[PDB]
Amino acid sequence: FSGLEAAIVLIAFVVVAAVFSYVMLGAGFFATQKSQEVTYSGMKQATSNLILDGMIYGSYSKGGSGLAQLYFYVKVPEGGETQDLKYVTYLWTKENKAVTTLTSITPTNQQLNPGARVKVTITAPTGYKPIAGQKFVLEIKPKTGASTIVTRTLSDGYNGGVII
Amino acid sequence: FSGLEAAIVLIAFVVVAAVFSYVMLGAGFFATQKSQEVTYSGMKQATSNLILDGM
Amino acid sequence: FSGLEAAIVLIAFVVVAAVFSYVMLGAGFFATQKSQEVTYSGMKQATSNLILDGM
Repeated sequence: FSGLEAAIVLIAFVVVAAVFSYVMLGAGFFATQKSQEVTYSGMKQATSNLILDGMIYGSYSKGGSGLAQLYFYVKVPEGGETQDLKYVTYLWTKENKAVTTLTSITPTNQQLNPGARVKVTITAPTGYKPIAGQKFVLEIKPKTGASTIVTRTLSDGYNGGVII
Repeated sequence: FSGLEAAIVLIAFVVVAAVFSYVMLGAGFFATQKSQEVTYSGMKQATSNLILDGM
Repeated sequence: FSGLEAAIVLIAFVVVAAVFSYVMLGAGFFATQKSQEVTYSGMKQATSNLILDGM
């Protein structure tokens, strides 16, 4: 029995080790580099949150169907991540109707640096224009971020203007 | 079976550990340094309030 | 010295690995499935609260 053949095998033990070592490192870096991505996205998930800033105003018409335009400022926290309103979606409801997502918004295509604001203008779709005394909900859904909801009910009253 | 090859692997276990250790720390500092920023901004969000004074 | 015998052992290293692997998974699922139960009970502990209503 000669160690000459033991050498032949010793290569094989070493080689598969190096290959496993090679891949495990590659498997490992990817493990790490993946573990990093979820973390970066993880913080970005929380901090990318967008916010309704201050009162919700609206245009209203007596002879018209009701609340037509709606005005509310939307902002990003000073520590937040920048945003794209093109990808924000505004869900709308008039007095426990079904939902319809909302099409016509003035800032259709603009970005907000964190710690800035914009005047969003919603027009409710043909059937969903709320009238005095009818509550409506507006869910503001920024892409990658906590989604708000702002429910209001027009006082039965309200020829228009600020929604208290 | 020789531990000579076990060494070859032991490197690999250690190295990926050190790299993960390396990045996780970097991932971690950023986690922390991010966690700090939101806090600083968080207090700054509340305390930066401005007020109408008098009539 | 022949790797023929190394094979005989290589089985043994692999087998005890697979058995440990086998059990650790079983140990692990139970670990998880236990970790789930305490959580379910944990929320159920708080939310199962009962209240005196009115006078």
